Amino acid sequence: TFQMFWLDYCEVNNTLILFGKVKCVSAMVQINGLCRELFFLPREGKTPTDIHEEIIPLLMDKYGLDNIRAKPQKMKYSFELPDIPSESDYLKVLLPY
Repeated sequence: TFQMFWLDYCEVNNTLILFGKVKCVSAMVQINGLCRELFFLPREGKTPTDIHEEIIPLLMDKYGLDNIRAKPQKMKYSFELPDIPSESDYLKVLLPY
């Protein structure tokens, strides 16, 4: 396995790059395939499957992606936004960068 000591980073063409030292000489690690984690909060009485039915195809059309990973998941929330309950099932959707 390739071992590096990352200190700093950069962003270009929507990708993340790690700079660091390799046993010691500097190096670069261009990282691809990273994904945004998206959490959809279902409406009262709806299910994460409903969101999967509705917006996953639409995300395929707008982003031109063949398949989008998304799954139901229970996630907690206790922040300043009042309209989101404390504990709910979210549809964690990974939208790749």
